Amino acid sequence: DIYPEFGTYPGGGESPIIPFGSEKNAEREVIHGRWAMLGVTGAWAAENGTGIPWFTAGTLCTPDDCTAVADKFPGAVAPLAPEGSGYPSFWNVLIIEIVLVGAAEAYRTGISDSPFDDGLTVGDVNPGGRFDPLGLAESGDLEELKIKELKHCRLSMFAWLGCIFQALATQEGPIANWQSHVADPVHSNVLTNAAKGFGFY
Amino acid sequence: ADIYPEFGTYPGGGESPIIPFGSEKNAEREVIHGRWAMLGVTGAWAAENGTGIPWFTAGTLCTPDDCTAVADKFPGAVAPLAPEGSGYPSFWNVLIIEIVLVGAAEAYRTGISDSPFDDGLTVGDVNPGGRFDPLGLAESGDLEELKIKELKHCRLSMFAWLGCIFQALATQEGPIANWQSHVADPVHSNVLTNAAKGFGFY
Amino acid sequence: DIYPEFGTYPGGGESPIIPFGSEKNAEREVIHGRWAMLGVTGAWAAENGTGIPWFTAGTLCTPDDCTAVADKFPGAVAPLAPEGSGYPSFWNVLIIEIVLVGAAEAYRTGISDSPFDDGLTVGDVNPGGRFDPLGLAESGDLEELKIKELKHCRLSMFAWLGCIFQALATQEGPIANWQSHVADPVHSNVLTNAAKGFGFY
Amino acid sequence: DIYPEFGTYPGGGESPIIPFGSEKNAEREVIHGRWAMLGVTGAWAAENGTGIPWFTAGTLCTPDDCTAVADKFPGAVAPLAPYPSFWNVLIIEIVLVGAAEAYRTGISDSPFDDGLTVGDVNPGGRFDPLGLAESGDLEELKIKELKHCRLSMFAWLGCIFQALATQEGPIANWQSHVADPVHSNVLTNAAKGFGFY
Ligand code: CLA
Ligand SMILES: CC1=C[C@H](O)CC(C)(C)[C@H]1/C=C/C(C)=C/C=C/C(C)=C/C=C/C=C(C)/C=C/C=C(\C)CCC1=C(C)C[C@H](O)CC1(C)C
Repeated sequence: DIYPEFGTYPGGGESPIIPFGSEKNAEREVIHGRWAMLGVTGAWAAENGTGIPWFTAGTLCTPDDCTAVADKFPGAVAPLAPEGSGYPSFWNVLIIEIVLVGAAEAYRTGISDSPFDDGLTVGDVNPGGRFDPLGLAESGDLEELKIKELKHCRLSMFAWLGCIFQALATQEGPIANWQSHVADPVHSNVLTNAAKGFGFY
Repeated sequence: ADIYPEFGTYPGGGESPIIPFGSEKNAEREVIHGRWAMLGVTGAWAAENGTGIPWFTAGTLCTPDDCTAVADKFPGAVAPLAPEGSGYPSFWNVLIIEIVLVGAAEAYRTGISDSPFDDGLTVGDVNPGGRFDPLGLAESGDLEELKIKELKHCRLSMFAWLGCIFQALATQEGPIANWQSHVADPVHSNVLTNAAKGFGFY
Repeated sequence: DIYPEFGTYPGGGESPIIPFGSEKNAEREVIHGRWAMLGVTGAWAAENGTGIPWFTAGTLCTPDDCTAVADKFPGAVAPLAPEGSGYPSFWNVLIIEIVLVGAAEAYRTGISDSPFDDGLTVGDVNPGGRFDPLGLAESGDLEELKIKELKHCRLSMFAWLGCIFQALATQEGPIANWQSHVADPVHSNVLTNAAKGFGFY
Repeated sequence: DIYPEFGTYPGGGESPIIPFGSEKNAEREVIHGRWAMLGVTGAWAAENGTGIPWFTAGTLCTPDDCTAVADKFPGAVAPLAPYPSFWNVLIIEIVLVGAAEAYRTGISDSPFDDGLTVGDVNPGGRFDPLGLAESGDLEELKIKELKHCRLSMFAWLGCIFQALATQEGPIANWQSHVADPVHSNVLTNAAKGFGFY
């Protein structure tokens, strides 16, 4: 069987708990899943390569002294911008991000006409043609690849929700919590931290 | 639509992408919730401009034991609210009058209690159009357009009240105080710098 | 004029605030209510009998030590544990609890075939084929008595939600809070607690 | 998919390794495993109740006397001893077990004669008192018992093996393994050399 975990994909079946009234939700959760996938991975990798929590990473790059993020990346012996130049600038990064992500979102969602000329209908979260340089979808199964991605989508969104509530409970960070739970499983869990009071009680 | 350009839409204008419109009672609830929110956000706006007390702390000034503090709080007042010598707006006094007046108005708004007026005023209609609009602004103005204006103000003010309650929970400083801090230096005074400070808990 | 209150029962009428959802919700609210009945009664009785909150009561039986719960039951002729060996140890109780409850839930919902084969159908709101040994309510106005328990379900669920929320607010316990209210409501209240700050502000 | 594990069940399909042509060993696997499941189960139960290993539990009893078990059981309302003597329990054990064997294999007459053929490993006519044999389909339930039978025979083999390597006891080996699985296993005990090297 395909998708036998719990419930069924939006493409086929009905939610056990929700009515699934609106068909905008399907692609919404695809996009949300993909973003979460990149977010969870980011939180996984940053705290490994740098040791900082993902939720306090924002404090390193601020409109004054954004140079803290420079050279934080593993390997990458050259910093983001040279030391002493002070060019890692929150506003410069923010403007570059605003223009790039805003243009990408406008192209995806039809706020602006697509720059390309080859199909790419607005609102489809599986474009394929331009977004498969390797040609893995035509070689593989399209439907089961889409199901795998969905499983990853929902798994990563649930992992992100876990990351934020772990951040709120323990105030430490995802990987450090994972390592504490691995080291002493009985003595590092949610009920253990509840016995400590979650840091406020 | 042409008239409603906001992200969402008005009930009857169409259907919302998220949580589409169900029962009409939901639309009545939205309008009334808006109306009370407009009143609430305006009160939280004007009171601490007049005297500086955040709305989430203004409750405790009046207490069953002592309620003198609420008297003479309104700026510009010619005299005390009740005798200067012995202010008599006691919390119980306030309650006993207000529960009766508000309960009456509510039951008479919804018609669970027989209407006093019986002027053709039909309960369960957000726009009574009777004595409530003596100016009859709706009669001169265009009623569809004006309904859209009312709902836009409803949603804006309900969102503003949500902002007021969450700002109270994060910064516990006060709405206009948060405004003045942000206008003072928005770059270094906003939600994310308060997050860096930790919202007062972390 | 049965159920002449704010709302209506799932069988007749429609939900005033929330969309009625599905039949799955209609069967599920009752089960949540039965569990909330048991939970609220357990919190009430454990606190009257022991004096320590239901929430903190989870720290009494830890993997390292479960002997604290040995002599907590009021009016017990002897402690359940021998007091001297600490035989519970949280592991026997955990394992037998998970097997018994998991089996019971599996048989309730037909995850596994029912063993009685007494004609009972899985997923029924009120099976009653062997869940009414006394028969006092089976014979005579069954529909009304379902309304009775329905009203108790919604109450116990609301009471549990209030229990968890004011546990969060005050961190003292439900009936400690109830005694504080009853002794002098006017100076010991939710709004008084908010003005002083529940545990914060 | 009934029994997707490696191999096949004796009733159908030739084994993947050891060919055979005798139904006697097909009978014998299931009885050897049943005896194992009782042995391995008692391994935990005893070792957890008394806190001693099963192989020293054997020599806990002496020919001269067997009083160590008195009040050794967990939660015993009264100790089994008030004659805590080995031979007293031995003659009764060997007689009861011997009779059971004779009755199950056909050396002596069956006491019930309820149609239980000694050749049959599944005389459910008098056995399965709950009646799960007829409550559910018998074939799958044969497989379930067999799987457990093989599981517990391998667990007994491994139990006795660990007994010989570490002598610390199966569940004590379990606790040591789950405590630090990286540096507590067969290969780190072989790095110590099982005590003999
Ligand atoms: C209590 C207030 C309230 C009520 C009853 C409604 C009701 C309605 N709105 Mg309106 N709306 C509100 C507030 C409200 N809205 C606000 C504040 C905004 C601005 C963000 C809007 C913006 C809006 C748009 C843009 C649209 C609607 C639409 C609708 C209809 C869709 C069905 C629905 O969502 O109902 C259920 C009612 C809800 C309020 C949804 C629940 C929201 C959840 C619970 C999140 C809220 C979190 C909460 C504030 C947490 C507080 C915690 C704090 C106390 C600590 C219905 C008539 C749609 C419509 O009519 O389309 C034809 C539509 O297009 N509304
Ligand atoms: C990497 C990085 C580094 C920096 O340090 C900081 C940083 C923040 C920038 C960060 C960047 C992160 C990013 C870009 C993240 C993007 C995240 C996103 C899109 C998250 C979405 C999260 C979604 C959630 C929770 C869903 C909850 C919904 C649930 C359970 C309902 C489930 C439900 C339904 C629907 C149907 C069933 O039948 C029944 C049930 C009830 C089960």
